[PDB]
Amino acid sequence: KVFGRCELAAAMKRHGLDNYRGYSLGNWVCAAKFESNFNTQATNRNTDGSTDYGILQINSRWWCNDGRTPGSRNLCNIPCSALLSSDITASVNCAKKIVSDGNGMNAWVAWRNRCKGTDVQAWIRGCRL
Ligand SMILES: C[C@@H](O)CN1CCN(CC(=O)O)CCN(CC(=O)O)CCN(CC(=O)O)CC1
Ligand SMILES: C[C@@H](O)CN1CCN(CC(=O)O)CCN(CC(=O)O)CCN(CC(=O)O)CC1
Ligand SMILES: [Cl-]
Ligand SMILES: [Cl-]
Ligand SMILES: [Cl-]
Ligand SMILES: [Cl-]
Ligand SMILES: [Gd]
Repeated sequence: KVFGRCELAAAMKRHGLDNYRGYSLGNWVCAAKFESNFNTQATNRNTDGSTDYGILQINSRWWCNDGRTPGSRNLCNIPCSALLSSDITASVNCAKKIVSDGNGMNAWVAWRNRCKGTDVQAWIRGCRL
């Protein structure tokens, strides 16, 4: 599923991501835009053999199980395919765990390089939230 900007903002807000760990909703929408272009089915292989999945490109090295990242963890206790669903519940609940691990949103490289330090409210501008 490819979400519309405001559609995703509303879904993230409903799942309690807005202001989670101090990160306003625009931060999450911006991250999602550059990580997956709002596409829940996005997948990308990393140089070490792990793969990133879903709207927030969650890594199989530590967070989900994809059966092909030998030696990895599954801290969100979910198959990585659950992160590709049209329903973002799984991606949101797992993202909450990641952003809580100590390094906040810096876990998402695209957020650090393209969202951090910018007008992130612009990402939810115009939406009826
Ligand atoms: C809770 C998260 O921290 C889990 N973590 C996610 C990724 N971490 C992020 C970080 O620790 O900043 C980077 C690597 N991490 C370095 C370290 O922990 O010293 C080793 C593996 N960790 C071991 C552990 O944490 O018990 C498991 C997965
Ligand atoms: C193996 C290293 O991870 C050891 N670690 C070095 C510093 N860590 C780095 C990091 O976790 O990325 C930062 C703080 N760390 C957060 C956490 O771990 O949850 C708390 C204490 N840790 C507990 C543990 O690790 O079991 C002990 C020392
Ligand atoms: Cl695996
Ligand atoms: Cl949803
Ligand atoms: Cl933080
Ligand atoms: Cl915002
Ligand atoms: Gd860690």
